[PDB]
Amino acid sequence: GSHMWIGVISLFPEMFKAITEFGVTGRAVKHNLLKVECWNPRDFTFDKHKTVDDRPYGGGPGMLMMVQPLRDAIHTAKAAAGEGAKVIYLSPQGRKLDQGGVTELAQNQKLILVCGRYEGIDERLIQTEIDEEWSIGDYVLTGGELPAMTLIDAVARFIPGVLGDGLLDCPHYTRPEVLEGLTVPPVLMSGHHEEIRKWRLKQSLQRTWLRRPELLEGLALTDEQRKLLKEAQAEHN
Amino acid sequence: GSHMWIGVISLFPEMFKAITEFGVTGRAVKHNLLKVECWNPRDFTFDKHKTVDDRPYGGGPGMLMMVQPLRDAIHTAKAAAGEGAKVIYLSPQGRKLDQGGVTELAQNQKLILVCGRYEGIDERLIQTEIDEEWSIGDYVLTGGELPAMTLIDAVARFIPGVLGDGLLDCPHYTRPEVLEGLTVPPVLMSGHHEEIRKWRLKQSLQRTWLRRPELLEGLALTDEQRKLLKEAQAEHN
Ligand SMILES: NC(=O)c1ccc(N[C@@H]2CC[C@H](c3ccccc3)C2)nc1
Ligand SMILES: NC(=O)c1ccc(N[C@@H]2CC[C@H](c3ccccc3)C2)nc1
Repeated sequence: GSHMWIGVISLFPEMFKAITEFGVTGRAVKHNLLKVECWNPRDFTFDKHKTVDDRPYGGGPGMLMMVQPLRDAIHTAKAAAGEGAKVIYLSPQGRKLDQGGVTELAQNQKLILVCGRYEGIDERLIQTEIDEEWSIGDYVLTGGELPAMTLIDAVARFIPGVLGDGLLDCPHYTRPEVLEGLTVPPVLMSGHHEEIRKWRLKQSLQRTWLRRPELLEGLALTDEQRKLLKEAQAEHN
Repeated sequence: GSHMWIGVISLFPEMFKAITEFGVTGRAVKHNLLKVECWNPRDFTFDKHKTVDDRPYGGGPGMLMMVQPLRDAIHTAKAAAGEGAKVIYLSPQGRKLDQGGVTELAQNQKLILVCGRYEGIDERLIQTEIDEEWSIGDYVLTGGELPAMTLIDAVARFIPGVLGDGLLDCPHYTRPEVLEGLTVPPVLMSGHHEEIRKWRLKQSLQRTWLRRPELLEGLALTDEQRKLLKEAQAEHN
């Protein structure tokens, strides 16, 4: 009942149809749990060719986004959002997004996401217009739209109504009972709900330990988790 | 001249228009540097309602993707790809993507990306059909399509013709010379190309040190980098 409004600044607003028209996020939008509203800097140009890029001072190969159309688009989104809208710029130089960061961001009722293109935006716009910079990971992309949609999808899951502990997930199985000689673990067939819970937890702990052992350091395990992990490490050994 | 073919398995192939129809990646597709071909498990169903999900053994709240339609779609993509196509499943349990991982993946001429929906896919399909699992970051999303497009965008940049050192990027500036009282650093106006190079490098080192100091540990700095970093740390202090 705590819907979310997300403003987006992008030279390619139609990309956002990927989240607004399909799947769980598509349903969230249709049901007004989530609203995504886009402004395109191109609509804020005044020259005949609607120029949205500009040359960097100091030379170099790439172009930056042109300040005036971009700035005007941001101001327009801010005016539509009213008070309390945090403005976010998606870039590799930003704070690294993780699930904890998602839950933090999901506390905001209003967000404005600025999507960079070309070699990015003028540093002074970050100083004057941007509240926080975030990265979805340590890699470089051709635009901030995919990171913006990634963020929107992640926070959308925390909006009550949208959906139906620091560890990786357990393996899951569905029909058929045998698949290419591979059988479903009997415990999952046993109907014994407490045995199944402990099995999945143990699998989560083992999988986390094997694939992402650094994740376990961030955790204070319950006595039960400590035990199951020890068991798994014993059996693995 | 070393184009890339990417097969995609997704219940929502139209999402991929976000990368195939717009921007740099849109141009790569139009110019046949990049080809993205989608198969939808829904087309591989046989029941009247084209069912693509199934119940997990052992109970629990969510659904998994139905094995038969998904498996059949993967086999079809593999047959179209011929030999040498690495099959990748995008999930939070996968290897964490970073720029080094992108460059590795960009070595492949052919990739098949399997996009999970609901609570994911049957573990045995990962054993039998998937070559590698990758994550775009430590957060949970409603589907693997955004991570798939993120990966495609990142590797696309390494395809020769698509575009026009372990450190964060330097600040960049474009017109106007003064923006809300904030001036462009004179060195960038000086025309002195060696001074500008050293300034940007120093800024990259300082920014990396301040925001992502762990990144510097992964590096063996040149004498010049060591010097500039020391200078920056001195001035900051
Ligand atoms: N990892 C991420 O979250 C992410 C990745 C790429 C990306 N590219 C955008 C287009 C240019 C601009 C840019 C590009 C490179 C360096 C600085 C700024 C930002 N944005 C966000
Ligand atoms: N961080 C990532 O790369 C990423 C994030 C989410 C995501 N969700 C997909 C839909 C369900 C399935 C799933 C979901 C949760 C746990 C396991 C499997 C995978 N996939 C990839």
